[PDB]
Amino acid sequence: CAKGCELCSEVNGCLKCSPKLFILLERNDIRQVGVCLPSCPPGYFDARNPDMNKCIKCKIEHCEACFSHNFCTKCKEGLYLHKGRCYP
Ligand SMILES: [Ho]
Ligand SMILES: [Ho]
Repeated sequence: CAKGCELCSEVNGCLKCSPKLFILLERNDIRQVGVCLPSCPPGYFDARNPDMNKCIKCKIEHCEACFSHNFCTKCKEGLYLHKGRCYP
């Protein structure tokens, strides 16, 4: 498929990277394209699993982790997590 890509599509590029790499999915002109990166861009949480690592957009203030796009699942110490956002 490509460097570090274990599963790819002729249309959507990489869909599953090697376990050591992070998949970044970004939509281009009504199409989705996947890239395998050694780490995630700014504002993305580096979600890690035994079989798969993924960059999840996590532009939530005071947030430490997002399981799904822009929805916080763990706030910084001292903050209260409520419906994907963190509160003083
Ligand atoms: Ho803020
Ligand atoms: Ho933390």
